[PDB]
Amino acid sequence: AGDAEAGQGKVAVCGACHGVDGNSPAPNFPKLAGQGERYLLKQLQDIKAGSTPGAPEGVGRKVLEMTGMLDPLSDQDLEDIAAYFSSQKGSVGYADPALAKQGEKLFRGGKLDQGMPACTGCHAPNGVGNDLAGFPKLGGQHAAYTAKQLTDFREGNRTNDGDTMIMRGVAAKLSNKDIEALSSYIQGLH
Ligand code: HEM
Ligand code: HEM
Repeated sequence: AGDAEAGQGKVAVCGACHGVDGNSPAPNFPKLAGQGERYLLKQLQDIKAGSTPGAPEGVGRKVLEMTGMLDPLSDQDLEDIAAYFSSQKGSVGYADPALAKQGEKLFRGGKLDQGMPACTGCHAPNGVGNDLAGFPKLGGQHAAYTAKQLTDFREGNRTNDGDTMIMRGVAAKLSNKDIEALSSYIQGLH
């Protein structure tokens, strides 16, 4: 576990994009407030591993807006940082009724005919995720960010989901409209 108190002093450079409490400004910048600590810590290592200046291809998660930013932080530092954001309360967004209806259907039922499972098993009914298992909280996240992740998983641009490649196999059955409907519904999910 991490020391949130210590962690809040190690986040200066983060605030411009993620906000001081992790409740991001720009839609393309993922909110980190109230996200699970295990998931956060995991993304911090994947990001540090993949976004390091001379990083090898396909290792970790490459985030170019964060190149070499986590390199001087130790793993304990990352723990305090994850404990810091994780303890922040998340803001909720708005789900457009126009899209929410198809998003909810896809979220709760998946696409049985495609053999695509619903999202509720791993991300919980209200999108709060499963911290102990490391399944990310999804509710209230910026739609543009969620849409991008879903697209990335599908195009194989994000690969830090393991050997089971849980999200790449799920996302592979999603259409652009699906993703748009899902990302919008999840943004108002709370
Ligand atoms: C500062 C040291 C810092 C931290 C901490 C941080 C964390 C972080 C995480 C945990 C993610 C993943 C979130 C998730 O998976 O839900 C992530 C992703 C992005 N970040 Fe970040 N981030 C820090 C700093 C910054 C700064 C200063 C910027 C903006 C210039 C930035 C931006 C982004 C972007 C963009 C992503 C998402 C990338 C994508 O998948 O499209 N980060 N951050
Ligand atoms: C259902 C169609 C579905 C959605 C929607 C969904 C989305 C989703 C997103 C957008 C992420 C990234 C979150 C972030 O960057 O903050 C993501 C990541 C993971 N998911 Fe998922 N997910 C859906 C379904 C499922 C199912 C059925 C499972 C469990 C079998 C699951 C699990 C996970 C895991 C694990 C991750 C984390 C990947 C990592 O980098 O560690 N999802 N999901």
